[PDB]
Amino acid sequence: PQVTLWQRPLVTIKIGGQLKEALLDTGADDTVLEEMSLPGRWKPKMIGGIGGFIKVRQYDQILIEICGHKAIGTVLVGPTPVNIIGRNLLTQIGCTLNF
Amino acid sequence: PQVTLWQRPLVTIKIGGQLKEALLDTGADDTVLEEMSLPGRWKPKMIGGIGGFIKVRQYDQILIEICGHKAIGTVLVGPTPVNIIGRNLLTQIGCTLNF
Ligand SMILES: CC[C@H](C)[C@H](NC(=O)[C@H](C(C)C)[C@@H](O)[C@H](O)[C@H](CC1CCCCC1)NC(=O)[C@H](Cc1c[nH]c[nH+]1)NC(=O)COc1cccc2ccccc12)C(=O)NCc1ccccn1
Repeated sequence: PQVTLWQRPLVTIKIGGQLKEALLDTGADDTVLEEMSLPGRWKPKMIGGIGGFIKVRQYDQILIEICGHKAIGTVLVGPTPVNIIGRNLLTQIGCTLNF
Repeated sequence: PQVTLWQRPLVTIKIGGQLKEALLDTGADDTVLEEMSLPGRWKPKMIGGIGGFIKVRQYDQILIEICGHKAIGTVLVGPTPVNIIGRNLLTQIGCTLNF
């Protein structure tokens, strides 16, 4: 699709068999979702945002469906104000900015 | 232009005949520029994101040019490490996300 920015670019994602809403965020290097139990192994990690550094859990090789397009990659789980799809997954689904 | 997301979407903006680098961010409701001394009265504001909130100064009707495209609007000045172009200015130039 072609998504305009008059509103927040929120889409439906499917992960862990759950539907959630997530923001497409090109200012984000990685994908950060709110607290959820994902299957497998995780490793603690620190990330920064405009407010500072937070701690997250890192899950590798997670399948996520974004607007029905499949992505397999890293997901950080932590205290984010919103579910955000960063560049690691935007590139997998061949998302671009245009003007 | 068609900006890919393999790298951070950094472009050149011009602000009062000053060229600067800015990240094009679809996950940003507002535009945030690095600390700078703009003539004018501002209004204090607090913006949030990963990590919490920071205090910024709000200036209205600032003219910026994103890759030779004029946008005039509300800008927040705070201690960001980078200039961030948000949705408020991204819509004025025709920016869309495509996948
Ligand atoms: C900051 C702009 C804007 C004001 C704000 N938007 C956000 O904070 C977005 C969402 C959390 C909503 C946010 O992801 C945004 O895209 C920011 C932009 C970033 C600010 C730091 C400087 C570089 C650029 N990105 C992020 O916060 C992600 C989080 C992440 C994932 N992996 C690693 N980090 N950061 C990054 O990818 C890269 O970070 C950094 C890179 C280099 C230096 C840094 C120094 C300090 C801190 C961070 C640095 C907003 O709209 N907030 C209102 C709001 C919206 C929805 C919900 C609640 N509140």
